[PDB]
Amino acid sequence: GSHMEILWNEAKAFIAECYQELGKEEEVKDRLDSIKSEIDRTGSYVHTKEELEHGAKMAWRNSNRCIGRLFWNSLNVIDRRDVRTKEDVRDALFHHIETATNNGKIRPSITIFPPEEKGEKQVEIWNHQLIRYAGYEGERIGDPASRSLTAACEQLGWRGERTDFDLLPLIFRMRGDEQPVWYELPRSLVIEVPITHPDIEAFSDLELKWYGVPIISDMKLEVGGIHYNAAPFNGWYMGTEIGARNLADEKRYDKLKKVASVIGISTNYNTDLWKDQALVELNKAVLYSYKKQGVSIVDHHTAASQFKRFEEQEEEAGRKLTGDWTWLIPPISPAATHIFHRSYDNSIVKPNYFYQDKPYE
Amino acid sequence: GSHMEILWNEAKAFIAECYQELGKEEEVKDRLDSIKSEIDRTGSYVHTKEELEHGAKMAWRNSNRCIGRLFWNSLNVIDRRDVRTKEDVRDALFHHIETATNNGKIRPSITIFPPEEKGEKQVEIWNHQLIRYAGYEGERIGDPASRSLTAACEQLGWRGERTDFDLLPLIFRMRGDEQPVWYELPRSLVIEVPITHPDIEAFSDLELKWYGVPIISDMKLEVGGIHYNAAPFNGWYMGTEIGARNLADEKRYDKLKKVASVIGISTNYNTDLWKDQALVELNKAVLYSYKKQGVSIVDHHTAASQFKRFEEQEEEAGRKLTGDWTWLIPPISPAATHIFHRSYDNSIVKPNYFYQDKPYE
Ligand code: HEM
Ligand code: HEM
Ligand SMILES: Nc1nc2c(c(=O)[nH]1)N[C@@H](CNc1ccc(C(=O)N[C@@H](CCC(=O)O)C(=O)O)cc1)CN2
Ligand SMILES: Nc1nc2c(c(=O)[nH]1)N[C@@H](CNc1ccc(C(=O)N[C@@H](CCC(=O)O)C(=O)O)cc1)CN2
Ligand SMILES: NC(=[NH2+])NCCC[C@H](N)C(=O)O
Ligand SMILES: NC(=[NH2+])NCCC[C@H](N)C(=O)O
Repeated sequence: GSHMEILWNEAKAFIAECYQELGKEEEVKDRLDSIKSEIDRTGSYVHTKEELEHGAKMAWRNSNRCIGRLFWNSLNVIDRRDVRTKEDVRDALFHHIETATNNGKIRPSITIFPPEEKGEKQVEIWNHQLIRYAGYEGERIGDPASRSLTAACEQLGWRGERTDFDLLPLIFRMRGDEQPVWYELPRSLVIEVPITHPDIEAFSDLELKWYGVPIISDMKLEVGGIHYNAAPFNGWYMGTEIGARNLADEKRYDKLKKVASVIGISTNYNTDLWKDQALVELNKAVLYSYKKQGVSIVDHHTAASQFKRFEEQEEEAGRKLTGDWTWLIPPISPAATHIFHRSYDNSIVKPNYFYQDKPYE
Repeated sequence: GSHMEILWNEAKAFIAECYQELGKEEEVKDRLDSIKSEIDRTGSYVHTKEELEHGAKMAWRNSNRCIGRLFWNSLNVIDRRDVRTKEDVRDALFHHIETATNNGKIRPSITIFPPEEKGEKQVEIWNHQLIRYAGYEGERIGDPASRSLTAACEQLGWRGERTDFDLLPLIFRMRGDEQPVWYELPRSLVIEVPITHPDIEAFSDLELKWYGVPIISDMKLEVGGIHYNAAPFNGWYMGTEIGARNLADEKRYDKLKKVASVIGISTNYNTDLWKDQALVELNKAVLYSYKKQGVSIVDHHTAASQFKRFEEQEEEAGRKLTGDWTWLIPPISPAATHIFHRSYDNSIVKPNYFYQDKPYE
């Protein structure tokens, strides 16, 4: 009924905009007629290799919360709409990790899995990120942010060693199955970086480490009415995501007091700004460590400078800029970046990546 | 017409809410009848000493952009609705600086001047803050943020020494005068704090200083339909306002590179996070210097902790909390405070302080 109507309206808007940017404005008429016939025949339509490649790229370009958008057009799109089995999905996820890692020289990539047909999913990825650490709760072990997913993996037969850095398994559900399946990640495929400091030798005593590639696997890619619920993507890390959030937040690894102790400063007074000094050294340490191991990473000052060039290029291309200031500003020294000193329109423009309900909560 | 209607509607809402908090719910009926008779007779109404005192307090409590709201009920309200001459306004502004400074032990205060009667102002303060530094532009001298006001003061006969820290004069306009008048601030009345560091001796070479009390003098206080366009207020500084903004912003004093040089670190690479380290030391220096001189100041961690207790007390009192996250989060280490990790409703609740158009721009 109204589902076939919304699908056709978003398809008309996408094909026109997509082909206008690709320099194929005259091919819009014939393509839109074939799509109308396909929606009436099947109830959906299949994108061409050029369409979803540019659709995933436009989706990144429209991602309000992303500071790394300057590199939108260099996205490596892997088409895996041919997957049928759980082994095919596993192989595709393993391949994504390998090719995106690229021995440290991270390539921004996205793997496109089959979309939803009649509202129901073909492949459903439960992982927040393909590579992530487990969390347990006596006292707190691991990543608190992963507690509910870890509990879901354990209810399926998986069991972790209970260290602070247990790699979660790949957990996904195929159409036809009531429950998901899990696969342990091969250690050779996952690059991890131990955290050391350039000047302070004692920093290694903290025994901190983090994985190299952030691969968000639970967001829905929407391209012209077509819902790609399973479409894992990755860029490289901005240092602050690890040193100012993952390892610093009270509800995460909460390492600021321990960092303050190894760098030789007191945790006695708020006025001494020990949390600030600890944040600076931990963040300097993360950038140094990744660089030493040859794993791509960017600092917040360089990332903001790259983002300014994105703002300039969008105005030069004639497109409106959309952004979410609350997410674009870095968690440390935001006022030292141009982002803090300007405003952004938080309007949602399609194609884009959206949040979807967690099947384990 | 509609002006007498809006005035009566806001008066009804204020008196009911004001007396409900003061425990005088039965006195609402008789007071509202006297106010109706006054609006029909004069076209406005005069607040009692208890009314505007609590009105200014509620206005601070409703200030979305303020982190120091825990101390709302301790506000020192000075009633200067009796001022008639330029000398009376000058004496009142001089007195506000003196009593608010209180030899360093800063008292949060507000001076209430006569409100607008028929849309026209009785006293119009041009200063953004009662104590502020001049700005000129060859090269840049002083505070760039004060350029337009400094130009306005110079067009009136004032002339500064052209140092980086010239105190702007008090500049205000009386009803009946086409142009404003100016008065130079006596040096004895203005407390200034030289910036030194606790561990780094060379920090004094930067010759940085700032004034002790931030007295915002260009905002409009609105209490029950009555517009107090001239109502200067002050609290004490949160360290970051000086060390992370006033002395750090590129469009302000822009001292980060100079700070990095005196603390012995290189400005070569973004990855070394020199801006972050410079921010930490400059901010540690500001807190130390004010404390050494006995001038009240608060760090961002303690201020956020005080603000959390405000959130708790408002829920315990039965009032809805309103806030502007973009302004409540500190400019350095925001993720180390609870503010960053929650949401706030940015709804405007009256009584409040509002921005008004600048008469010099
Ligand atoms: C090239 C390197 C990249 C960098 C430096 C970068 C950086 C960032 C940062 C700092 C955030 C905030 C993360 C957080 O606070 O949790 C973010 C969010 C986001 N990024 Fe990017 N990104 C990159 C690539 C990508 C790619 C390849 C895509 C899409 C194809 C993308 C899509 C998004 C989206 C949708 C969000 C929001 C996620 C959420 O709401 O949780 N990013 N990015
Ligand atoms: C007791 C100490 C106080 C502290 C620690 C405090 C702190 C702050 C801070 C950090 C800001 C942001 C300033 C900026 O970024 O420019 C602010 C804004 C503000 N404060 Fe407070 N404050 C205090 C007292 C007061 C008082 C006494 C009033 C009112 C009677 C008040 C009214 C406001 C308002 C209206 C704003 C917004 C100003 C604007 O929009 O430019 N504050 N305060
Ligand atoms: N303490 C304090 N904080 C501040 C400033 C300050 O002087 N003091 N100055 C500010 C600089 N000016 C603004 C004002 C408003 C907004 C703003 O509103 N921004 C978002 C809102 C985004 C969103 O809702 O997603 C936007 O992009 O439109 C941004 C910068 C920022 N924060
Ligand atoms: N990089 C990055 N930035 C972040 C988060 C992140 O994970 N990554 N996590 C965020 C924590 N969660 C939120 C999400 C939205 C809002 C938000 O919307 N806040 C304002 C908006 C205020 C206003 O408009 O004035 C509010 O108070 O309602 C606040 C915190 C904040 N910023
Ligand atoms: N740089 C990126 N693409 N980040 C995506 C989100 C990663 C998340 N913030 C993390 O710390 O794991
Ligand atoms: N703590 C306060 N009451 N601040 C009011 C604003 C002061 C302004 N931010 C300044 O740096 O001068």
